[PDB]
Amino acid sequence: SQSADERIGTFLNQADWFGLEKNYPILKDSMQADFLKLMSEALIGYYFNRPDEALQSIHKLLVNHQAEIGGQNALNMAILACQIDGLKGNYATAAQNSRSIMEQLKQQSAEQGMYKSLEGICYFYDQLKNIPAPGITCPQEDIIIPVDIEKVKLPTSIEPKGWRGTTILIPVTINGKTYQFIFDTGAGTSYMSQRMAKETGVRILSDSLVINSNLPGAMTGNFGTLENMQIGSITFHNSLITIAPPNEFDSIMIVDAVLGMDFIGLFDEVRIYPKDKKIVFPKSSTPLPSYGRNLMKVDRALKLKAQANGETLMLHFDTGNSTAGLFYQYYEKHKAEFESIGKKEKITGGGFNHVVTKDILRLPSFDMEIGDATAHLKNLAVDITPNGIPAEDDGNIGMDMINQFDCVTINLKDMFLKLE
Repeated sequence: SQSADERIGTFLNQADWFGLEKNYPILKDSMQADFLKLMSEALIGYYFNRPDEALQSIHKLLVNHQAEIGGQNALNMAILACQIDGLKGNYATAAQNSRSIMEQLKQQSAEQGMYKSLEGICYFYDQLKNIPAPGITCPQEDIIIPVDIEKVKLPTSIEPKGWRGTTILIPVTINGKTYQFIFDTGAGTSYMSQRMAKETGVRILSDSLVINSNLPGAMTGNFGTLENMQIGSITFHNSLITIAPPNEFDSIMIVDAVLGMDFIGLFDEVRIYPKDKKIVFPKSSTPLPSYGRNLMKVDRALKLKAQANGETLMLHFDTGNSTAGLFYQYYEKHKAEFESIGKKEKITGGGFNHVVTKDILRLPSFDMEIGDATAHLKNLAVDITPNGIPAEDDGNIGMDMINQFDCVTINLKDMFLKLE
């Protein structure tokens, strides 16, 4: 039998963010440790898309409780609020406070240690401090966008049938011309080819950023902005755009324009109707289902909490992934079984400036429960070897799941995925 402060402290130690988010509301009124309540609200708001709540809690925590949370925790929370400020588009606030932290670090002679990564964060938002945050205007109504769902053509030297999976192409109009953009929840920010940015007259903002995995907009080194983008009756203002130069991945496929999370994150809810080939941005949101919140946001990545044979697995929710795959860490947990039913296969893929060819495993069929629904993934790729990414998720769920439903409800206000 444990106190409310002990139980909440366990959720933090275990890094059980779904557990923390679900239990904090009822346990809150039984806690005595104000610093621990504040740290809970900050970590919840970070992971479940409540940035202003997190910011207000971090600030109150650093006003009142620095001495009892300890030097490193105070520093960790101050840095968290910087990246929260940055992901919100408070560019000036992020660039100012992180510079201020760098300066305090230098003076305690602790900056060349394990916070030298804070230096690129200061450089990143210092390039943006005079740029408006992303924003939309749109009428108060259900906004219905016709889309295409097309096979992803690949050269037959890498995919003999000439395609691999699908992608959602959403019409975007810029300066009177209408383009097709990929609708990519996996894109931390919107993204353009060098030729797309020149044609659309993108305002280039930097040429020399440190390429950062968790910084949305530092994927290639060059980013820029666009004042005005038209998606139906929606107008998208001051997009932050990653600008990619010609690279080796072009020999796999040319990616000209991608509509990413700087746009998508501005909505309470997005509904994808694959069979009807439409995206709806509704006036009112869907109610939070039975099964609760099953989405989580780590920086810019949406992560789906799913089940497979009664065991939890965490999936990067990435519509820019044309099929679906499971990562090494999950394979390793089920090695013998997957070695049993699995078929070894060579796949060629990659991303910006890397074309990889490796051995994988294809599972004939893999059933996973997503809330009240079951996704049936056929011919599911499985990494049998760690794939040069620090293991975090159990897999990356993409269009192979989306296309087998009539309505995919992505709700960001309350952080859930619903499939009907």
